[PDB]
Amino acid sequence: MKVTFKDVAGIEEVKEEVKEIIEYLKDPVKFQPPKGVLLYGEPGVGKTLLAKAIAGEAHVPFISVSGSDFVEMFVGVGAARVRDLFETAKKHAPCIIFIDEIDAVGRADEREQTLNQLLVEMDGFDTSDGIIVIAATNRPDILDPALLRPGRFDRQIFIPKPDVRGRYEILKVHARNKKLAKDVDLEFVARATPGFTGADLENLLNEAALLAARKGKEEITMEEIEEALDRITMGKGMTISPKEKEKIAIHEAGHALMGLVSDDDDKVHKISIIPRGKHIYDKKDLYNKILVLLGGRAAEEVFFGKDGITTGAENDLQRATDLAYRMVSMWGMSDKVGPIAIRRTTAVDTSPDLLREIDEEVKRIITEQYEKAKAIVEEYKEPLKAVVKKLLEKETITCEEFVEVFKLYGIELKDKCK
Amino acid sequence: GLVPRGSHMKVTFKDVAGIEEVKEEVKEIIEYLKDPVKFQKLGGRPPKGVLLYGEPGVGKTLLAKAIAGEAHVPFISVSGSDFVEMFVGVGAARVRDLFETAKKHAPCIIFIDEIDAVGRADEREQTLNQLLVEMDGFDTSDGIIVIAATNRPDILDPALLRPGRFDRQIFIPKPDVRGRYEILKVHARNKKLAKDVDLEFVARATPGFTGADLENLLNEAALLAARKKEEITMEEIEEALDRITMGLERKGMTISPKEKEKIAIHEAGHALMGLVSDDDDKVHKISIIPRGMALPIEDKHIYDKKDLYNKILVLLGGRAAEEVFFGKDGITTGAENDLQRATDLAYRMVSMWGMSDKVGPIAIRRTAVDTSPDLLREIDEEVKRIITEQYEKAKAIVEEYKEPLKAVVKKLLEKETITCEEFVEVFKLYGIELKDKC
Amino acid sequence: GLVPRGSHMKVTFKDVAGIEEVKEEVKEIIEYLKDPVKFQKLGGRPPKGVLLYGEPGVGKTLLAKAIAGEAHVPFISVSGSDFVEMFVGVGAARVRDLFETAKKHAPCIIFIDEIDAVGRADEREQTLNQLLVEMDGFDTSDGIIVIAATNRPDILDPALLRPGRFDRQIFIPKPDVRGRYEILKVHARNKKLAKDVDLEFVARATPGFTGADLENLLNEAALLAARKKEEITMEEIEEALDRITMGLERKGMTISPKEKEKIAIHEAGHALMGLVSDDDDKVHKISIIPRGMALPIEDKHIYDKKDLYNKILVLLGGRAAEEVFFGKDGITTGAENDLQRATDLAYRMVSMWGMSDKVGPIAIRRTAVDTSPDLLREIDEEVKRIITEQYEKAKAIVEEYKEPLKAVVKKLLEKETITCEEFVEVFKLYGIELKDKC
Amino acid sequence: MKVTFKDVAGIEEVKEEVKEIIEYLKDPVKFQPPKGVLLYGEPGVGKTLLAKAIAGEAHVPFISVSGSDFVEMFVGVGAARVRDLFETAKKHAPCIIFIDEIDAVGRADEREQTLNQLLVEMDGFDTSDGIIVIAATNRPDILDPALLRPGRFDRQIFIPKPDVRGRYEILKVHARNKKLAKDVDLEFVARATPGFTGADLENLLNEAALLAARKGKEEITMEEIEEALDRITMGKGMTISPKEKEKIAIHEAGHALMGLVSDDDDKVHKISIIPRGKHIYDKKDLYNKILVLLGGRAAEEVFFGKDGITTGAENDLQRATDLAYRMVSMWGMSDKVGPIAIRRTTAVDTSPDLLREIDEEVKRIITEQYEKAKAIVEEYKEPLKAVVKKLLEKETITCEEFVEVFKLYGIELKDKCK
Ligand SMILES: Nc1ncnc2c1ncn2[C@@H]1O[C@H](COP(=O)(O)OP(=O)(O)O)[C@@H](O)[C@H]1O
Ligand SMILES: Nc1ncnc2c1ncn2[C@@H]1O[C@H](COP(=O)(O)OP(=O)(O)O)[C@@H](O)[C@H]1O
Ligand SMILES: Nc1ncnc2c1ncn2[C@@H]1O[C@H](COP(=O)(O)OP(=O)(O)O)[C@@H](O)[C@H]1O
Ligand SMILES: Nc1ncnc2c1ncn2[C@@H]1O[C@H](COP(=O)(O)OP(=O)(O)O)[C@@H](O)[C@H]1O
Ligand SMILES: [Zn+2]
Ligand SMILES: [Zn+2]
Ligand SMILES: [Zn+2]
Ligand SMILES: [Zn+2]
Repeated sequence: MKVTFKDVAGIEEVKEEVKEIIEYLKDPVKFQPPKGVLLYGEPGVGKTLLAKAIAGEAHVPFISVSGSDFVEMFVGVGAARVRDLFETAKKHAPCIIFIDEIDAVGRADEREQTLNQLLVEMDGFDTSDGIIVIAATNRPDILDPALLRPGRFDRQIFIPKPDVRGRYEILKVHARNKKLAKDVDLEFVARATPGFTGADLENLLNEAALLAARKGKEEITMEEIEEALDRITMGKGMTISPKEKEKIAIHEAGHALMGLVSDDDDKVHKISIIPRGKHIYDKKDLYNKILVLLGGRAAEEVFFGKDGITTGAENDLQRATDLAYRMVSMWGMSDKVGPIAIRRTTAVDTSPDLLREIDEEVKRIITEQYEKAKAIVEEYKEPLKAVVKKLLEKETITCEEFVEVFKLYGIELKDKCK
Repeated sequence: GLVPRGSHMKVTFKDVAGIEEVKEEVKEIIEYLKDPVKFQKLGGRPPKGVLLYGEPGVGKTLLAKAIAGEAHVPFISVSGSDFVEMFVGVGAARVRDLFETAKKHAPCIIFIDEIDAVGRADEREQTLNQLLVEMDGFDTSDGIIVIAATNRPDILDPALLRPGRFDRQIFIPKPDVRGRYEILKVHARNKKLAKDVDLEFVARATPGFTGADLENLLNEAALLAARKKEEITMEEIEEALDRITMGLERKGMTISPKEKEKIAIHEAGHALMGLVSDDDDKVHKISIIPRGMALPIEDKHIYDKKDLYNKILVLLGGRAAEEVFFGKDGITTGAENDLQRATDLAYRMVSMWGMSDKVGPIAIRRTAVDTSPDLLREIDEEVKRIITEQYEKAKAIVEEYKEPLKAVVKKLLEKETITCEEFVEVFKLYGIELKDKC
Repeated sequence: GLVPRGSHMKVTFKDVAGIEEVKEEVKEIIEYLKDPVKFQKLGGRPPKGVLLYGEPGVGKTLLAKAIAGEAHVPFISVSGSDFVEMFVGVGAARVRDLFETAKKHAPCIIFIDEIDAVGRADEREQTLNQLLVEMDGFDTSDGIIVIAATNRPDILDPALLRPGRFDRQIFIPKPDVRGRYEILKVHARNKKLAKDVDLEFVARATPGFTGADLENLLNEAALLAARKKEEITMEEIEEALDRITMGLERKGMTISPKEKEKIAIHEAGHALMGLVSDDDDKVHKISIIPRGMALPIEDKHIYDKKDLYNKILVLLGGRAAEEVFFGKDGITTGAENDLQRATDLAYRMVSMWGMSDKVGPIAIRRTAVDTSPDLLREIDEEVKRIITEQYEKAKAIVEEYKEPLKAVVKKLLEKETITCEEFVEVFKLYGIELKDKC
Repeated sequence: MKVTFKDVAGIEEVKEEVKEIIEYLKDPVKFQPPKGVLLYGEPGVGKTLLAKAIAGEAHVPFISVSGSDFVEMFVGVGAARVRDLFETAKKHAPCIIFIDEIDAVGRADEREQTLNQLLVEMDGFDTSDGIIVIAATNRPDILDPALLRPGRFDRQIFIPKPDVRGRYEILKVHARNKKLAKDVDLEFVARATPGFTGADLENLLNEAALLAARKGKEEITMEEIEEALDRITMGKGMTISPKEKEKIAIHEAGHALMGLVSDDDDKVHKISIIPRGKHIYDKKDLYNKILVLLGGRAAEEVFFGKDGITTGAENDLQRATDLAYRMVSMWGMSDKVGPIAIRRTTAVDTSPDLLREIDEEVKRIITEQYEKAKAIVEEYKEPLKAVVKKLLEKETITCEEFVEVFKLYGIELKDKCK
């Protein structure tokens, strides 16, 4: 029932980020200031596991609760439950309140009261009390922004799906209890499970142990590992085909290329075939953000043609369009429309002609930037092929490695590496 | 100490008929119940809960009892409907008492019929919480298995299906003609019928029947014989069958032969599209028996325009076959579902994924943020273009292969279920080679 | 009798820096606390409650303590967050006990930090009611003053601001470069730094910092010196400043120099429009420091078409300056708010006030009572006409005065804040006379 | 803590109107029949003060409550609170129930139950019980009409902002407690605070006393009065500029002129530069009501041109348009549209062509009447200037004074004076 960082694998950056929280929990008054922390990511990537590991590293109790227990209760219950949860946590401090499925309470009627109670409690406890609240969710896109205001979950962390190195380390962690054979190559398993989560890998090793026992053996052999993987694939886990890997690699490479070419100030992050996940900007910065967002799809079209574009661009595309709309309907960055602003569902009833103008202008912006991105990808198609080769091999490369590959072709790129 | 005491079962796989696949699926559970320590020897965690869902009378409880008997372990049965009167009130037991009584008799099976009675979306809530607590907490390592059963899986509290508690579901389908035949044989053992009857005819004559219905037919025939002379004859079977089938045709859904033909053509069109497409998934078995129940883009992570076009094609295959075989006046409402999905998919391609050239790479997350009528008109025109293009393609494909499809439809109306491989063979007998997607 | 006992404060206006206007505003309260009977000699009722709001670390609690020390009166402090554990439960005090303890020590100050903890829009409700009852009921004539503080004034229960209870609010803004310099001086007294440092550079290098941040910087420098030799040098200050500024730039909003230039141009355009308009209100000071927080036609009773046109002009001034200085690609999202208001205003002029000739004197109270598309088209066309007309006018005005505006922007990026009079002087140095609206 | 009519100033008409209620409260059975009374007006005009004065004149207790205390309560509380309020009032009868912010409960979900409870209680108590319910509100335009049905608040009274005479009398009332100097001219203060409310005047005298004390004096002098007024104006109270006064005077004069010229039966009220605030009609009566409503704006345009029209017409204009709509969509008073009736949000989905016809016809009606009003104002521009001069001087004149000024120009006007 004890958990520590030894049981978590493949997220060294997150461990570094939460080292401060662990130091705080070990001795709060000495440290003093994070209040709340949000963990978001697909199911089975280790959010609850990470919270429990943080709790165990500081040798503090771990209070686990779900939004589901608060959401469905009769009228007036959920708020008193939140308040009593915080009081019981205060009494056992120092401790951690873990709230899984925080989206169940924090969407953007009765749930509203419970949400407000949560906000009150988050703001009320001083740092002297010695509590840290960790929330977890699969749906960060539908969260009430109030939850992220300073003092309330003012620090968010993404837990990504594991790459090959992460998958290998996870397989090591979960192999420890099981008595595997010498022949098994967990590295091969890692390279054979792109798109798996830590939970998927646990289930794979467990099914392999089950099949081994069913065959009366005493050691788990590559036979059973491959059998379990084939079982799951043939009809829980979803694996990425090599063709899919190539498509994703090209999309992400186009994204990074646009990031590294645009006349912007945003820093380009690492390139990986794992899916990705309040300031002032000017018209040009926004055009270039759109460009970056359209880069992956532009690469898809340049390499595979109009019939090869994929759903992987979905997110990106939406954001791009959304941005264009804000540029036209909220920020008056269109000449044809002018410096008029309507949207905040809008507030005033708009005529159809004006909506048609807004739509036409959004299409103009998006298609212009899309042609720009397609042209850029065409110009640098060969260094991009090089990057994609390195990417399909290692599954992930650094922005610095991207720049290096590109200068190998006599191309100097902007120093935007994060 | 109010919970019923567990008892062994006098039922085994010999008493179940027509679901060999389900038997394969539960072989793992039976091996575990025969020897838990062997399973856990390598720290391999086994399954805790298992949900059986299917129409009433298809053999869910029978399957649970048969599993219990194959391992020679006790079988503790309780009904979800009884839970409130069982585990709520002064003097009444608690759910924990059920699980502990099972632990003492371990290895054994706890069977919960009508689990939906407690786990839909009050006191029943208290009982449900007790059950969930026990499922998450209780150390099942001793070798007990919880099997839940329900006829209404569409109204199950998703909390019941979270990992660790009933995280494994199994569908028990209605028996096809061979399955009905085997069930009739199984229940004939006790009745000792007369010589003249050939049960295969009874099977072929009862599409859409469940094992329970065949039981009731044979028992009514034996009763009529007793009321009539030591021997059960075709006369009495035909009388009982006419009675039950007439009584059921009104309330309920019976498979008319015309309905059977329509269904066969629809499913054959689906399968044909699946087997002709360039880049698709693997084709499953073809059958006029419903293939599941509640509890279309999730087989892969990303899809490309071609994969989505081909998915649309498949979805339109059934209607295309209907039109080719029966003409524009013979298309049916059975395609309803399919059609919707197809159209829905097309919409996503145009308004969400920017896979239309005319529309462009614009994306509208969904539902709509005040869109001009011109844009909606463009989206609709493009959706209609895609759908009609794929529909003409599918109609052409069916036209090309109309004769081998007629062959498949005949084999299907006969056997009620065929394999993808049999499909390929029927097609090879017409000098037509199909891709090995089976 | 659980409430904390009141104690005098060792803080006065000498310890507060960079908010001389707030000091003027609270001079009345300090005079009252020095001698209540003098105030009430002519039956002049004084203020009861005072709300201080501003970003965290700008000196709200410091200001309250300084007011308490200037009058030499006790200072009773309590946190809103503590109220529930303070005034709720068996044995716990009551809010009345706080107010009466203050009355006995009168004249004094009750300071309630984080008043938002109790007064947002349960037991906290009970405590809030107790506080309100005391605010309305208690005879403060003895000379006690309640000062509330909050960082989140946008979520305050408006009941807290009704007349008689916290009916007076004061904003404490972030310090400009001069204010930061004075704060650094204040906190230098205790630290005795080395000779080489010129704190003015540190001030200029810390836009958007609060007094607390400057405190933390100087204390970290003194700590590093101790860990390093009796003297604090530029080396250690630069190290600490780099540390804190790097750590803050990520989470939070820091003022880049480009951001500072954009903000300066925006605010300068606002002020220029204000100073050029024919019939407007008086122009306030120009500064790149935010000028308020939550808790555009209310300065007069009635407005005419010209006044509204000029208000629109002002609202569009910032964006017009942005475009003139940076071109169509340099306009920014900072104008967002402004733009909305402008457009909103135009709409009211057309659909609510009948100030359009093309539309006529028709009025649609708001939102809409089934209006034909033709009418919405006319309203939109007229709104666009108004907004673009005023925007071209504003762009022309900025073009005409681009050089003196560059001068103002330079002075602004230097000092971070300037007066309307300094604006007029900068403009007079270019042979341009502006109206005396200061 | 005692209040009477001596503490209220500048509303003799309201005191006359409530004399009957005071007689009722002094001896209810002898009198017998008003049940409820609504006071509406801008904040700080003395609604609560008037209620307390009524309570004190009859020597009866005064039960004060706010809608705000009823509105926010958990489900099922507000109705039991209303019922218990009426029971406690019945026990202490004769008394007054005063409900401030009656709009908080009486708008047009859970609040609905409390509102119904209020209605039940209003209807249930007979006149024998001896209670009077006085409601107060700033937003009479959003009140549920059920509150005004006979037997429930069947008498409404508007409390207007004080004119110069009212402001002077209020300054007298509030000066009594303060020890002013001989030099102070409260009449000058009155003429210097157009658009002030009684509360604004109280605050002015109080700030003046504060400044006097701060300067160590013993008497409040014009210095302090002017200083306090300058303080409030320079950065609580809103004063009307003389240009604003001229605009308002012209608007109100146009209103009155239309009232006195139209072929109607409605009576014209007094003319004042203070803002203003179930029968059968025929098409002509409605056209003339529209005309009157458009008179103020028409005068504004005639005197100051298209760039001088003001927001003061807002109310008027809206009503006019609303009326036109009812004439076209509800009463079939348009030939082009016909005797069709749709609106009661309408009930049946209407085609766009018909909505365009309705809008075009409404515009026709409004513009016709607006040209009519502009022409009338042009014809009588000089007598109107005379009225405006008298109005800027006295701030208020009677309809009879209006007619007199006009006959001084050889113009006989209809005897519509109220
Ligand atoms: N990064 C990881 N490292 C080690 N184990 C993991 C990781 N991710 C998932 N797991 C395993 O998968 C299972 C699910 O983890 P959990 O944290 O509950 O998922 P989530 O928090 O995303 O709901 C756990 O049993 C855990 O051991
Ligand atoms: N597939 C089958 N094979 C053999 N017998 C069956 C089958 N399905 C149903 N039966 C018979 O029908 C009866 C009903 O089975 P049961 O499992 O109780 O129904 P359900 O699972 O729908 O509640 C049993 O007596 C059983 O012997
Ligand atoms: N304007 C200022 N002048 C001098 N010192 C300041 C100023 N603002 C903040 N400080 C210092 O920063 C610290 C925080 O002040 P405090 O009033 O507690 O913050 P807040 O009011 O935001 O809660 C105090 O120790 C104070 O000395
Ligand atoms: N007509 C008036 N005569 C005398 N005093 C007035 C008048 N109007 C307002 N006041 C003063 O203004 C303050 C607010 O009065 P109140 O009746 O509470 O306003 P309302 O009823 O409009 O909310 C009171 O203290 C009162 O003395
Ligand atoms: Zn992308
Ligand atoms: Zn189908
Ligand atoms: Zn602005
Ligand atoms: Zn008017």
